[PDB]
Amino acid sequence: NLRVLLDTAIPPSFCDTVSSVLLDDFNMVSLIRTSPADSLATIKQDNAEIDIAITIDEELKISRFNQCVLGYTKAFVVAHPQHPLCNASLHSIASLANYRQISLGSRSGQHSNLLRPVSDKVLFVENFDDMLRLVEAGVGWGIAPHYFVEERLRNGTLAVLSELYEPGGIDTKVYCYYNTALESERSFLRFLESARQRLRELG
Amino acid sequence: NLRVLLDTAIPPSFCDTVSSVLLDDFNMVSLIRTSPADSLATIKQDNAEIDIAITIDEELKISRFNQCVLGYTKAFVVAHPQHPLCNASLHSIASLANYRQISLGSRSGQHSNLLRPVSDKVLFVENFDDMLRLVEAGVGWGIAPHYFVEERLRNGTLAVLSELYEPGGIDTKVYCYYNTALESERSFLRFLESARQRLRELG
Ligand SMILES: CCCCCc1nc(Cn2cnc3ccc(Cl)cc3c2=O)cs1
Ligand SMILES: CCCCCc1nc(Cn2cnc3ccc(Cl)cc3c2=O)cs1
Repeated sequence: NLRVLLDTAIPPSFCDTVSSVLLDDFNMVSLIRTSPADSLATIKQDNAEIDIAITIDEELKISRFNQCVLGYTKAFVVAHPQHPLCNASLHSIASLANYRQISLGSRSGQHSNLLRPVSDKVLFVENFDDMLRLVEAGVGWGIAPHYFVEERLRNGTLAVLSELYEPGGIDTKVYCYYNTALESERSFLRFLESARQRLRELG
Repeated sequence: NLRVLLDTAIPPSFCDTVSSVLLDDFNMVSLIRTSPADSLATIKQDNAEIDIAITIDEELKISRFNQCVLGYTKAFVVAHPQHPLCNASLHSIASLANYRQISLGSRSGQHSNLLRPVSDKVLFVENFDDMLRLVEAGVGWGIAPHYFVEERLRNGTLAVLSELYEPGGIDTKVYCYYNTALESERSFLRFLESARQRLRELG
């Protein structure tokens, strides 16, 4: 039995590749969705017995676990098109720390440097659906994955703020935290190259 | 008079692009090399009167300054080809925390999460030249820029350890920390697009 954790931030394409590739070697394979804010929090509970975690969140070294880079995914800072910062000027990028941010909440109450909110006006949510509902209502701005907002951006229901910060959207390493045990086992090495080599063909 | 700080980690190609593009708008332009470990440390000294810093190092928010992404550069974990971890196995990646690392030193004694050493056996240096001299002598392993080790890798004087962690080498955002003042001035906006658009054509 293999237990795999996936961030809600991890595109559903990546999830399709991971899941497929594992069934070639593994007989029981349990997939588990988690807020990016609860990913590492979860694997560090020993009882939760997670073997692999695919998450965007970064923490240097963890008990029992090793890190590596599966690939890259995009993220945009999004607001209601009528949002004051809609012009997305270079002063507006500094003024994001002034305006209400709709940030992801941590069950642990604690955030990493990456996922910690930037502004003092913060309204926490559990998932990106809740985030974008509030952002569509112009209640604030938020940082969400590409696949979650591709739909709404073309439909014009949402606008981007991030282009002057990082043109093309904010590149984000998808990390693979694997139980130290698996490093020797070639079952995992197959999965890693295979998943990487497929995720590379998406890119 | 414009004062620009550049990391020793910033490729000399990037430096050629930055410097060129600035002279199109600016009449005095002072270029200043710094260890990645001393980049942010420097700009936060108010007397140093830095206007722009191009560095790989990351710190969320700084007094007087705004952040943005100029582009991406590569970095490899390198050792003497005869180094015990030469096989670069997945257990060897975990065992880097056991072996002597030749890390960059901070004049402030403090490191960011990014540039803080990983192993307990650490031998600090001021620059990548010192790092790679010691690494060629097999004294330890180190993390250095692509352009610094491209020469030695082909010549076989050095070996790579990083490929299982991140195939292709370790992607690293080149940040542009600019004095908040410049956000309005179109002189800077020209430079940013121009530098990005040229650094993109290198990629
Ligand atoms: C100028 C506005 C951008 C600064 C603020 C940033 N935030 C980050 C970290 N961050 C956070 N939330 C995410 C959610 C989803 C995804 Cl896919 C990525 C991320 C992410 O990178 C970087 S850059
Ligand atoms: C498995 C070995 C890799 C883990 C250890 C890492 N270290 C980092 C931060 N880091 C540090 N030193 C640099 C020097 C030069 C350049 Cl161009 C980049 C960097 C860098 O990213 C990431 S990954």
